[PDB]
Amino acid sequence: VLSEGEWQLVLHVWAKVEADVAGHGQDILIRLFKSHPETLEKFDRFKHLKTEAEMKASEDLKKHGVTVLTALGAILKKKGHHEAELKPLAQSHATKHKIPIKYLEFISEAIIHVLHSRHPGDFGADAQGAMNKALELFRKDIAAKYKELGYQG
Ligand code: HEM
Repeated sequence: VLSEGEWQLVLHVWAKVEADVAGHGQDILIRLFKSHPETLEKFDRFKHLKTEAEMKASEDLKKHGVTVLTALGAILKKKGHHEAELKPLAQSHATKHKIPIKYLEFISEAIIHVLHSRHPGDFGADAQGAMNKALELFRKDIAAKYKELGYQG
């Protein structure tokens, strides 16, 4: 459970992300795909992309980055009270998209790295630890739904 002070650190940096949702979404998905190429293979929509320049030039990838970060921002702003938001996301990601929890760990690393690059003054160690806790809570709660449905592993 995050404290109020931890949530304030999380949402303070997230308010900075929302100034350029699309650029953050690009940087995060590209980092994910470069650092963990198995993740790109899960996207029929993107797996034709073979270089970082092609990824950066894809408007559709930019659009999807906004989709992803909008969903995450709505979860973070619930401060843990996010059951309604996680139900459909866990269902689609477990049963339709077939995304292991481990890949949610990978995107969480990518998010933290990009926030550190873009917002160092609002993403010191205290905020890094708080965002790591928020993303762990996200994964814990999604993992419980995966387990219900027979997909935790
Ligand atoms: C912060 C974590 C993530 C969030 C908030 C998120 C959010 C979303 C949302 C809102 C959608 C569209 C609605 C839906 O299908 O549920 C979507 C689609 C999808 N996501 Fe995620 N996602 C996350 C992580 C991942 C990861 C790590 C992968 C793959 C490694 C992945 C793969 C997919 C795929 C394949 C689709 C469908 C894309 C398409 O063909 O249109 N997601 N995601």
